Amino acid sequence: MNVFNTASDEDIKKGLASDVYFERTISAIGDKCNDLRVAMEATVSGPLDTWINFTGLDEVLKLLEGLDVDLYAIPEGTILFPRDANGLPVPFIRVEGRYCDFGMYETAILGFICQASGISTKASKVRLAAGDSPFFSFGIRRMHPAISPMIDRSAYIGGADGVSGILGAKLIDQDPVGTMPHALSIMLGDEEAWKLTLENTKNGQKSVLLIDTYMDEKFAAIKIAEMFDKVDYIRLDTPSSRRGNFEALIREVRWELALRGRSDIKIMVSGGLDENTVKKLREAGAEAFGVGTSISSAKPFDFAMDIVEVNGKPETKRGKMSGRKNVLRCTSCHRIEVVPANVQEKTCICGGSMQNLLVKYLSHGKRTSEYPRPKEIRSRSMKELEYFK
Amino acid sequence: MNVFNTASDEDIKKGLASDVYFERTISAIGDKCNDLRVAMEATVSGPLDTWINFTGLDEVLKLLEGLDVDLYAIPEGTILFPRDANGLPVPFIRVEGRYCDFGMYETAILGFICQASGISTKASKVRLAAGDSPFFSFGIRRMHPAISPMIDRSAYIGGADGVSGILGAKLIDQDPVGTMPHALSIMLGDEEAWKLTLENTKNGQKSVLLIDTYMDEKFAAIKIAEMFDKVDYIRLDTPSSRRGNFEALIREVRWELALRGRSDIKIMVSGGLDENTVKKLREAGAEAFGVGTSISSAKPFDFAMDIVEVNGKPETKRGKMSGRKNVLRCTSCHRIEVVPANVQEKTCICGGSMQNLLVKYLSHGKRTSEYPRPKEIRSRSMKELEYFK
Amino acid sequence: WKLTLENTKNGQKSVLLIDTYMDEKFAAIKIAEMFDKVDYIRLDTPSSRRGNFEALIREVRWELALRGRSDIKIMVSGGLDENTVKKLREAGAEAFGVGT
Amino acid sequence: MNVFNTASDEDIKKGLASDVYFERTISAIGDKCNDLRVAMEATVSGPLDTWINFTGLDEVLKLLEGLDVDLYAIPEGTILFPRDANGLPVPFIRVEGRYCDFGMYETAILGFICQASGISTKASKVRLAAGDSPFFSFGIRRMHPAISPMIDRSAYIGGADGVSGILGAKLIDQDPVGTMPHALSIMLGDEEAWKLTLENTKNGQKSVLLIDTYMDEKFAAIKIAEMFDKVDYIRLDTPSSRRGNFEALIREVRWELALRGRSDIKIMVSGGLDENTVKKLREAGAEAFGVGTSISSAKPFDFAMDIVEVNGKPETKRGKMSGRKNVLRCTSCHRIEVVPANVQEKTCICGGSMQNLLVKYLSHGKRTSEYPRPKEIRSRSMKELEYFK
Ligand SMILES: [Zn+2]
Ligand SMILES: [Zn+2]
Ligand SMILES: [Zn+2]
Ligand SMILES: [Zn+2]
Ligand SMILES: [Zn+2]
Ligand SMILES: [Zn+2]
Repeated sequence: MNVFNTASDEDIKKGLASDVYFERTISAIGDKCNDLRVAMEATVSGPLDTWINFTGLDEVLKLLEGLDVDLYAIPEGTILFPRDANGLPVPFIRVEGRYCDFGMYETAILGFICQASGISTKASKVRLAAGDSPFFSFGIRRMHPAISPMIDRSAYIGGADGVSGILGAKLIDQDPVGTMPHALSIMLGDEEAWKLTLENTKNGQKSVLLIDTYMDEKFAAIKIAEMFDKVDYIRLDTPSSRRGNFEALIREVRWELALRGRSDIKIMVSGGLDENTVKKLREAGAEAFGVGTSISSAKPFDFAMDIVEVNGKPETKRGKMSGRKNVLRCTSCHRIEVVPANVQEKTCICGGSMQNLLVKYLSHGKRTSEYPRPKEIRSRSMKELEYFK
Repeated sequence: MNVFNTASDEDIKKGLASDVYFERTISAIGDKCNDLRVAMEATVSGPLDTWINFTGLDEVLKLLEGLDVDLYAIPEGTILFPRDANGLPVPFIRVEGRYCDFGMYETAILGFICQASGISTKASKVRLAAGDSPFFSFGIRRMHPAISPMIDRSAYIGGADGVSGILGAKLIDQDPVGTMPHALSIMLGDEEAWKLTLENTKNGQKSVLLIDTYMDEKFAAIKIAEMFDKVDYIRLDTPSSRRGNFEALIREVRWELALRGRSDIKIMVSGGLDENTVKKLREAGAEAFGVGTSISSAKPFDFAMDIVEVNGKPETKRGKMSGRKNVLRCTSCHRIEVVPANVQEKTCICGGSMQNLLVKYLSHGKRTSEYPRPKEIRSRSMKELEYFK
Repeated sequence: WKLTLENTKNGQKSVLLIDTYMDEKFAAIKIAEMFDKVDYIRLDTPSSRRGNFEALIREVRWELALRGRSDIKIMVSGGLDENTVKKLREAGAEAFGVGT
Repeated sequence: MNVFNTASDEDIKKGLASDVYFERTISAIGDKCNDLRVAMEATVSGPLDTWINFTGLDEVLKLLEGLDVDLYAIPEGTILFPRDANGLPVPFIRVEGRYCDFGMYETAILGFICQASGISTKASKVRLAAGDSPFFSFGIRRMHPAISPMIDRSAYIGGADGVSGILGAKLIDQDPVGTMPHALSIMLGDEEAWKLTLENTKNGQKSVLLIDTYMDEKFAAIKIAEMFDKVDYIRLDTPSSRRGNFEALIREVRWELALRGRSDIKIMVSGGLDENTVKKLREAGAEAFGVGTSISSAKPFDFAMDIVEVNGKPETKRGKMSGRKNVLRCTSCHRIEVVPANVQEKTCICGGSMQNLLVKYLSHGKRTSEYPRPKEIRSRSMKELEYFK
């Protein structure tokens, strides 16, 4: 094993990152393993009072590729409610094959979609609040570094314009984002910190000065206004105990800057931000946002996975619906209706037609298509998020 | 890089799992790097209305070992409030050395203690509720598999008697825990599933039959009572929609079993359990608990890290307290009072004496002691948790 | 501040208003290492700057004691209540200005 | 000084009714006084969740007249929100001159507009609730008699049709209003009290009989109906402990009167009335209201006054906006936008144009116009109140 308390890719692929009951159960089944073919579907037990931005499927395919199983799933970036128009639980993925062949991967499969999805969904909420103002994922520091890249990836797919993590940036194929830290002003002083920042930032990227280290934001803004000229943004990461009314403070700063003819200096805010916070601060004048904890710590959706068919016959347990299923969605209004797997489409009068969403990504362990890059996926989410305001 | 969206140990050690601003800032500082020695302390900005079971330090030492820095920290498993008796923020770790030498590790350092601590703290809350009844960590499936081991480790340290993850079990040096899955009853039927379970479980471990797959828990209990004899536990993972009043259902089942002289069959419950849920169900008769999501998804504590001294002089930013500090605790009542680093201890009249808690774990990159194994750490937490009811 | 100190002699205590321009914390440090005959520091901190007045006061008090100037007492004013007074005093405030 | 605990006009004009820090501070400044010219603006720190009916300016002019200062203000009776369309604090008055010349009057200046404004604003709320039914200011008895006239003046300006105070009436140039007191019925009995009341009231004024002294309002109404004929109103000042459901009691009384063909007798109510109470009771049939305590004790708006410019240069403190300013309002929709003092007006597309509201009332201590009488001011408020329902 490795140094830190993590499971390597090798380990998760070997089925070591799972609840032991699986291998012990498969072991007990013995030769019956050769006669037990199943179909399992993942549904959200979790929060049912919100829509979801599905994410984490890419990880699932990396794990099941090579095994003799068929896999169906809703594409990443698809946004929808966990229950259909008639309150039926929506299946996001279906796996078919010999139970003993992939049963041990249930733990990891759920793990890949539960946490990631909560993150991308929360980022989409923030996306709606930020409107045409950009926001960036800044929270990987609140979670274990090992999952640093997946967090920034889902945050990006969910709507984030940029990301701060190096590996996350590499993974989404974008340049990392970053502004000067408080540490710089503490070590060299504001004036030198700002000078150094401006000198180490040339066109192709915007200038950003952190101003809350020592002074009152208002006077820091006036000082910067009459000291430099090539400053695109002023960033306020104002301490909680100093944040009596962040909105009024921002209006005050904006007025003082415009008074000296420097309304060209835009305002960026960060620190304990929410979809709620973002909306208010932007209505107050903030034009850029740094969002961390609320997104990186987003509660995971509670996905469950269970057998829905055995050797071709529909079969489940109490609290679950049997049979393999398809997920139909109206091409015009996005209404959804889950149906038995033998119903490919349904005619409607509303607008357009109802087509299957649960699509096959793996056939006998082989990919059925080239997987989309992160940019393409978030591009899809942004279109999808349109249907939700 | 690796297959999944994770950062390898190699990567986190190279400073790749971090916000880019650090390396870009260190790069900008240049030769000044040789003249900037600092001391940074991690304090909880986070939830201040609860105590905390500190955890994740082991990971921090693995990363800084080998670098020329001194490290002080509160031992893992120590339980205390984020603010002292006088409302002062408590520092959990202090790092000393050339800023440019470890500045990039801030992201990972916070990551190691934020999420882990939330998990161990939540497990301790559950520990208090479970009393003398055992509970096990079953939630790694709700989070990304890569951090599967650290979750079970912190859950164990926080009070969990057992863990389900293979790697988590290996890491704490305990046998994984596991009961038959619903899948087994769906594939082979209850009778065969139970028979197989009993046959594949011999003394050294207790027998546990999952009974909610097909029947009403009450009649499943009666049937099992008059069908087998060597059954130690009956487990109810009763579906949410079937859980009208779990407490009354459990009393009903317990009565029916005692009526047939089988009160020897103990009851275990699992599924959407909390410290609150555990308490109620145990008061109703449950003697074993499976706890997952509430613990594995525990919100991370919001730790922040900032320079508190530069080249020997106290220096911080707005919202932080300058100077290196010690954390004194009364040996008898556990009252805490943070003080300047030059105050090793203080005399008191209450009970005993006040001694420093923030102890040195690294001296010039070398360990100052042999690190405790997980069992020893949770053994410490259990004693510590005594001071909180 | 200089004018205030010069126009205040024993029989009355010295009080410096510190929230006009700086962050209360750094105003406190500056005053600590600039004057000596200062009995009180007064914070009439603006509403929009008052995120957590209690924590701000503890922070200021710590920084002053760190430089051996815990002799400087703290006075607060602005939107105070019986409720506010109690909390702030438990946080270290030793004098209060109560109006509205 | 005088007998009662009050400051005479002489005293307030001498700067004796103020916080001593002003004179002691001005004294300390010495000759610097000759080189310190400033501009101070009064803004509402106070309630920001309600509009305001500005009042008390007349008092301010009486005090500053004769001093070498310029004064700008929003006219009395203007109704608007304390923050503009963009959340900027609105200045209601601006004073220009040598600081030491008027600095001591800050206490009195705020005093004149804080309490008066709360009173006129509350009266306007009542005005909206009373609709086309008249209401009168009856509460000077709840406040110190010395400020008896200003209270009735602001209540009138805010919407009151009449006032009970002698000096208040004289000041607004209206006849005081008054009905027989309970004392009269207690001393002479209801019958004699009513007879005396009717005999001492001739056309030019309406007859009003107080009926709740001894009987149940319902039977008092029947008795009066069949005893007198020239009775215009019946007044119910019903005791709190007897007021189970004032609305139903009023309907009951109104029915009984109409049954005997005396629906000509109108109903007036008084006692613990609010904008809320007035509305309900009028919907129940009350056509006249006596309103005291809720208006006379109206909480004062929290106005603050601070330097916004020094020797021609914009300059303020944290939490305030620097520079002299104008208050522009759309002539058609009343939208408001505060701007720098060098922006007299702004073009808009909505409706009409945006013109300055903050007008000069004093130039070098001389009035720039003849001040409006109370009737003219409330006439303005009533038009202004139209924009608020
Ligand atoms: Zn359709
Ligand atoms: Zn449709
Ligand atoms: Zn002690
Ligand atoms: Zn003690
Ligand atoms: Zn207009
Ligand atoms: Zn308009």
